[PDB]
Amino acid sequence: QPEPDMITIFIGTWNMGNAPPPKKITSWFLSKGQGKTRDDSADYIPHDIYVIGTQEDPLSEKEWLEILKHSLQEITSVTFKTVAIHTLWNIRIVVLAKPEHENRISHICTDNVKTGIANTLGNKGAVGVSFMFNGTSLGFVNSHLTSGSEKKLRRNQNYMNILRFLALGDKKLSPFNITHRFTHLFWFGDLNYRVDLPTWEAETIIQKIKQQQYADLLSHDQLLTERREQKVFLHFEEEEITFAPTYRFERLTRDKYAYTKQKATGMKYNLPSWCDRVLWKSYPLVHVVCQSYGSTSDIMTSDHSPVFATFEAGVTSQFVSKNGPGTVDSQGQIEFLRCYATLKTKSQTKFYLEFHSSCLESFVKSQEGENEEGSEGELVVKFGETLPKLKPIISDPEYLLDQHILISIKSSDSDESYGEGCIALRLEATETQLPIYTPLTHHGELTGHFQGEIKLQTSQ
Ligand SMILES: C[C@@H](Oc1ccc(Cl)cc1)C(N)=O
Repeated sequence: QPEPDMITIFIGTWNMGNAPPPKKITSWFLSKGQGKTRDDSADYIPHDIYVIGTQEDPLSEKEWLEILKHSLQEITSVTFKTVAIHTLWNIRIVVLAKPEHENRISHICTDNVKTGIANTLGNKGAVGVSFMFNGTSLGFVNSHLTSGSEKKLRRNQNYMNILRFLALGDKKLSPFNITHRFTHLFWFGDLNYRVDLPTWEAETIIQKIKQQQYADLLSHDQLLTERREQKVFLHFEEEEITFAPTYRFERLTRDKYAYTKQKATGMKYNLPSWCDRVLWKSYPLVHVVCQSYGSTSDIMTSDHSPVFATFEAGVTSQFVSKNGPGTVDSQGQIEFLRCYATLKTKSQTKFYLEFHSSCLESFVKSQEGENEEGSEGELVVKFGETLPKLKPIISDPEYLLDQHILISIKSSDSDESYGEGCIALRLEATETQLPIYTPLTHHGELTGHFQGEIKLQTSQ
């Protein structure tokens, strides 16, 4: 039975509005309703992994697992295995997988972050799950961010706190936050970004939604505009939105948006908004294709409609050779030529690099680079031809070209990372000097760039 080189992943996010679900929610898992929907001809074909994020979830873990498993079994006739379930307050993540994947899945981690201080600590934050699927690391974040049209900055702060403090994935990757720990990272939830138009335009917005004319609404979506200004979700992807705003509905119909200020809303307007979102970030040159992104039309217990997104995701096998794992393969080497980091920092310490990769026995520390002044004020750290030769565990090009090198640039004085990035080994050529490039982030904000050349030697 061969190991897969692709899997499909279902991502669901639903703010349940503290109400039990209706008896049938199969449309969610089938990617049926509005937007980019799944072909009818696929309905019996199970996804390999289903990741369900809920917010304002009133159910016990047991109650929700019984509804989810029984839903998937009715669709697929497959009894899914529970990989992980983690709840913070009313924020919940469930990971279900096909039984054939039980012995492909390992290194399961769960964590949560509570966002805010005093007043603002008590119901918002994130849950997450990570695991290995054969040679591929997968991370999943369900966040319920701060509500309110006038709190986009708070939401951006919630995002930074979650990506700094959520403890998922390989703890040996110590310089790296969750935005670098995974081959594929899916971040979804009630992100709570609103359509930023005047309150007096509510009925005009509703009109536009009834005509399925979303362009003038999406141009004011705070998540799209904040992302375009690099304020949040830097280096994440989102599929084009082609479904109506998923909030705020009158319960038990989808015919009415309930936007007017009420005591129950803290006297706040809730203009129709795309609160409920799925974004991802995969390592460079790994296959990931969104095959659905939409909302259900027939699940109306909440003031939110469920959102679905499905993905094809490239996966690799758990590679064994004569040599590695357990030793190096002298027929393999990674060389870095003419490398330099450009940092936005105003500081003057020496810097060194750390190279982290599952293709190495352990991370590699470089010598300190040479600081120069850039023409436009910047710090340029020159490594030249000084970077150490990396000794992969396996030289087979079928393995090595599928790998990635995480780079941290660290202060010699503090050993603190100033920037993290990632280089794909999926090169156009081996035994050939080729340009490489990564942006550098810290706490998920741009801090610089790393560029140079790579020369990859494999056994072929
Ligand atoms: C790894 C962990 O649990 C799993 C693994 C795979 C699946 Cl599909 C479900 C649960 C264990 N052996 O306890």
